[PDB]
Amino acid sequence: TANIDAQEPFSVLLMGIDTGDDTTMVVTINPKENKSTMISLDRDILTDIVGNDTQDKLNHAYAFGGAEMAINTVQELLDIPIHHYVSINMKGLKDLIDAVGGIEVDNTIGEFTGITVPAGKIKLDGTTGLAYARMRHEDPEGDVGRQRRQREVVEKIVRKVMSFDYRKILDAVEANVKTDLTWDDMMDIQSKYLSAFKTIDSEQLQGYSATIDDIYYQVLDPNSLYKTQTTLRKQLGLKEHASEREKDLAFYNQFSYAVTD
Repeated sequence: TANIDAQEPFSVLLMGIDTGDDTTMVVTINPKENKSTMISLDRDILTDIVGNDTQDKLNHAYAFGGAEMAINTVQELLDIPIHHYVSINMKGLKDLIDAVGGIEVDNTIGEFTGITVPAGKIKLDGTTGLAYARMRHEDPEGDVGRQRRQREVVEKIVRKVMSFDYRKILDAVEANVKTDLTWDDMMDIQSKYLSAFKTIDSEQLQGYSATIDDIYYQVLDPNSLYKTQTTLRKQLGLKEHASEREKDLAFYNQFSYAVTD
């Protein structure tokens, strides 16, 4: 329902699915405040799986009902509307990095796992780009680290894709990307939301370690959850939803007995 033509603030869920026998993110574009907020969603987060009538870790949303179930589940978790979505393969993500001429990042680690990514300020291609985005071992932070690195990659990509260009040649990633976002929608963004990318901010979801049936889950702090929800909601020109605070708390209370902190 977001009117892109009127440069109305909108949101989008970016997913990185590995189709070869995952990563879920949310971005809010708010030109009225010249900023975009990325939001990494941990796969172990415990929530209601909208449509499955159960509560599982967010990760299984897509795995059970594809794109639809994931979009809905996230829409309930963040208490915000997901106007658009995008599914990218590992082959498409690799071609998107090469189609833009690569991207520069600051590798504060320096792993090397059949691909090696150098340390310090270096340029990344499609190949060494996937490794940098996917890695949860050589990082003394795991999830949080990998998540931070995935957001850095997408931030650099978006920054480049919007750095005045290629857009047509980029299509070499179409055969490996799904989206309800049209070409016209893109042209509207690359001429009316340029300011919205002047500053790309981040947001972390505070949670706790937990376990139910010998499975590791993460129970989000309800009060940190509400704050996050209200934040995103305002990014989208929406008002506070105090009613959601009572819901976040209720959910947390029925699962706090599993927290291991």
